[PDB]
Amino acid sequence: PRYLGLMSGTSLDGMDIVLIEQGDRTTLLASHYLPMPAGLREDILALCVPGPDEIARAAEVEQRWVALAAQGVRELLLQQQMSPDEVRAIGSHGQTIRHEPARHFTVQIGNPALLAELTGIDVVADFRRRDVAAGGQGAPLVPAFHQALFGTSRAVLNIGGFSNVSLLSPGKPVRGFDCGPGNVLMDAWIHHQRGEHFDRDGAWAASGQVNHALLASLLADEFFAARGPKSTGRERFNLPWLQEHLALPAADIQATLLELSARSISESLLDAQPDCEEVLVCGGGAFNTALMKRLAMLMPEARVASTDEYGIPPAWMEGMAFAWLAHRFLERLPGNCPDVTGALGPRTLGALYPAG
Amino acid sequence: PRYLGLMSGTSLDGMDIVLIEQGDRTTLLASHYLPMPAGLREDILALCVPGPDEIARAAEVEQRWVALAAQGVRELLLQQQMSPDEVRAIGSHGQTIRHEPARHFTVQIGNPALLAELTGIDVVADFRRRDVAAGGQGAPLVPAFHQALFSRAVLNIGGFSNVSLLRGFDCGPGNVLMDAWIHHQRGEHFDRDGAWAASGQVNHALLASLLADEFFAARGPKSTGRERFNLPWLQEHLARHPALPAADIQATLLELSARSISESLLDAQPDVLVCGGGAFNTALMKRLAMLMPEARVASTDEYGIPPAWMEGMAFAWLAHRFLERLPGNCPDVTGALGPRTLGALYP
Ligand SMILES: Nc1ncnc2c1ncn2[C@@H]1O[C@H](COP(=O)(O)OP(=O)(O)O)[C@@H](O)[C@H]1O
Ligand SMILES: Nc1ncnc2c1ncn2[C@@H]1O[C@H](COP(=O)(O)OP(=O)(O)O)[C@@H](O)[C@H]1O
Repeated sequence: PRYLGLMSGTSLDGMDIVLIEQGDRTTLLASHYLPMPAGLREDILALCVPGPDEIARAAEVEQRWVALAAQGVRELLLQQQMSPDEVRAIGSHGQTIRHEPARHFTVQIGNPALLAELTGIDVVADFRRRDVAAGGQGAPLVPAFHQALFGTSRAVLNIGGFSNVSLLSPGKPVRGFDCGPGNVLMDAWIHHQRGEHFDRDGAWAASGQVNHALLASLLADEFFAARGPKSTGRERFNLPWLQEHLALPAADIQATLLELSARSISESLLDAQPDCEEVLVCGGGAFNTALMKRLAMLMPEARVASTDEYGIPPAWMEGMAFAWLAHRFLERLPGNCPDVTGALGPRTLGALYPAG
Repeated sequence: PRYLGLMSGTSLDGMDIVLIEQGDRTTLLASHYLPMPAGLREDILALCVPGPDEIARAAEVEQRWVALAAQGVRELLLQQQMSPDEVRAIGSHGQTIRHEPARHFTVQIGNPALLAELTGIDVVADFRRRDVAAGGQGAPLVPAFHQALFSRAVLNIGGFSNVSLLRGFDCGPGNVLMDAWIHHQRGEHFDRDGAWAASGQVNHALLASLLADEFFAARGPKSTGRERFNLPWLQEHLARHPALPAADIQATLLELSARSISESLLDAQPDVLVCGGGAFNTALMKRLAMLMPEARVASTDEYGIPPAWMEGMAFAWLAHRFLERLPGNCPDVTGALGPRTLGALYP
């Protein structure tokens, strides 16, 4: 059947909507991007830390997030000349505002009932919560999808705000984990500094020089040393965390942050899978040519290429994964990988809000 | 099939678990009550008003609420000699911590994913949200159930009172103020048999001042909660007159619930089945019988259903309705645009 995938990751660049055909295989039929309005992006970031009146605030931000999503869904369907009745379901990741697997909770907003009401399409949402309930990290969730798409020893690497890898070693459980920062700090820094939203092509970082004293200080953070099932978010790597370390030319700090993402990816990758022959890059980090060059030279044993070479545009991989999870829900097939998340075992992920 | 109903209303007395058989009819197979721990009750009440760190706090309270719930489900099933696999699904109402239909939102916590994980039974939850999305109040939800079960008025008296005219709406305070007052005063949780209220005398100046509140004058689809009727609201009214005997304020609160129920009821249907814990307030039951002399005022016990478990039964029933893809709201009770499938499935 046909599924919609609705993604809005921690970078807050915008909302991704994908349409896939699912049968034997997964095929991208169409994609649709709606940029995040500055007001909504800042209100979401404001919910990402503890604060007052969060229940009412989150409910109001939620309404706006869903209105935007449903707008995107309607535009996409009209542009593809298809009615809502041709889509089996929407896989909605929602919007994470708090991810605390050490406190056994993760909070994704995105009023799926209102999404069902606005779209006329069944919604599958709230994927991470069952994995956490079964003792897991609730992240990463893409590995089951990466395996189904690309399961030779391959690593599939997502570089969004944070980086995560899916290690596909034949005759083993799928393994994976969040490597650490992807674009999050490089975004945070060029925003604190130049007001910008990201460092295009990594050209600002390229103009700088790595500071080895800063780099080693950042690498020595406790998260990097941990092995196996691990996840992170805006809770650990953020601007106030960088400044605590900084306490030097701005461009140099930017070069150093790019290196931190390159190094924390290679070392966590090659440690867990030295035989890695192939590294498939997805997410918006795949477009950072500077970062892509550093990854190719820190893992010389493997070919470092974007998923575009293998038939999937790197920007839509995550959205495709969430549409795919709606299908898994509806077929009653497990969505997590217990050895990625550390959950007790395989679980059906999500809940169904029917259009009715 | 067999369904579990999980209810924990606004009074926070405890958690109700019911087992029903559903086919042609709805039959109560078993019930199970777990009192609310004082710690958990107070932390829930603390989430019922704006405050700091609510997302983390609500998530932690939720974990405890669901652990308790699952504990009750397991005890009940063991005691009835049945495995989780004989139950089709759990209908979970969750716990309301904020209901604001005028702001188009209602917030019921109760981590259904964790409830499914702990029980091994499919969970249907988050019933009110779709009705609110379709422009409704998201309350009351019991009228579709009352209609399937039973010119009658079916009257639930929990923290708040609602009636199903066989249309419906929340009449106003049930036990909420009488509970709030005997707790502010005597530390107690409720006024047993309404014996404290019975020992007092109604103050007509206070009563008329309370009845003149804007909510009572409104007609048709309306809902309320701890947001409107609460202790700080009563005290605001008590300040106008000088000191007044506590028992007399209690008698007056009981009268306010009796009057707001009769007048809203008889207005909308001049031509009465009592459920909820208010059915056990004999003092209130006596005043209701004398304020509506046209009708027989009896508890649902006379009609085959224990008044304490009616709401839990309603939510087990709503799980069935979800699974059969049948509407769960009554558009003319809630003011939603039309019939909707209520809830979401956590398998
Ligand atoms: N042309 C580009 N050059 C360098 N970086 C880019 C480019 N395009 C996107 N990015 C980076 O990728 C990020 C967004 O990628 P995305 O996969 O959507 O992450 P997320 O799902 O967490 O929002 C942007 O914030 C930006 O840092
Ligand atoms: N024996 C009793 N005497 C007087 N009031 C009672 C008695 N038993 C229960 N109640 C009232 O019923 C309330 C709880 O009933 P309930 O139907 O569960 O409402 P809710 O949905 O708000 O939890 C108590 O707080 C109390 O006021």
